[PDB]
Amino acid sequence: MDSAPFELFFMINTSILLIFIFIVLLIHFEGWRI
Amino acid sequence: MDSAPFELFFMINTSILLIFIFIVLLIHFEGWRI
Amino acid sequence: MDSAPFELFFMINTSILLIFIFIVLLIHFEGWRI
Repeated sequence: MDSAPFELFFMINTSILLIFIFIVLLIHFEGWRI
Repeated sequence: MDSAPFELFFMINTSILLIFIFIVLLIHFEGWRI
Repeated sequence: MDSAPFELFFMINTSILLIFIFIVLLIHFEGWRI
């Protein structure tokens, strides 16, 4: 009945996750299908 | 000889992952692959 | 002056991420670059 601490964890994570997830996807399509 | 606690870990993990993996992928293709 | 608990966090996190990131790249090269 409390998502105070869990929120931050999911927040900070989303950053590093989105960064790698997006970064990888970008390159993969930026010309990584040699 | 007990995978009670280990099960949940693998459950919540695969879930959160599959969510972002699919969700992020959907958007990236829905018009976010700039 | 203690990175005991912080280490695991960075470990489990990097792991799950590296897994999805690598896994994707693997397949793409395993025969998904049609």
